[PDB]
Amino acid sequence: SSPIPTQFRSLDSAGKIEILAGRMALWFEYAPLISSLYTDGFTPPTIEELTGISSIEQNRLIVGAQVRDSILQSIHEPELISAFDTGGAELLYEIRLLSTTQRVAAATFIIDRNIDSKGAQDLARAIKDYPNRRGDVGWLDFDYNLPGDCLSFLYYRQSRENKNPSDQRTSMLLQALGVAESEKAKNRLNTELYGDKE
Repeated sequence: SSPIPTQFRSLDSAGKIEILAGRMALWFEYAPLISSLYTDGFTPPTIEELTGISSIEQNRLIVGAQVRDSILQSIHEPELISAFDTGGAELLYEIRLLSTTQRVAAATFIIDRNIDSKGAQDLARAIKDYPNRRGDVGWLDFDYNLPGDCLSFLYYRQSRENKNPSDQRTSMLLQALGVAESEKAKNRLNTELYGDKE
């Protein structure tokens, strides 16, 4: 599944389990030990019983580590990876459905703008959804390649579902503006939010 780190590759199950029970490494370093333990014939409930890693956290760690590994292999800035060393699992898990290229871009955006897990979920969902919205008003003003533009376009779509004028509409438009990256996307947002009634 993932690659087991050198320092751990000659452990029997018991050694892997004791390490996990002590969280005795970086999160993505003990994650492959979980995968490895699965194939030893150990199932998640009994791994939670022995280490305290809930079966949900297990999946999050394994999948996060694979996402991390995607970015690592792909050409990237080295500092990007360094940023996930602590609590990076919950953010990387959320972008797992994206392609490799999208993962590198989304992760970069998550780091630059300090996005939490919820926001990362929204971002990943927005990126994944964008191509399906071709017919929608304003779609051409947002760059699919740009994570913040994808998320911006989702907030903009949601704003067009609210009444105009309303505080809800205004709030969604201001959110769309907070994450927009391209000038074309900011142009449309400015045009529609600040339209010369104001």
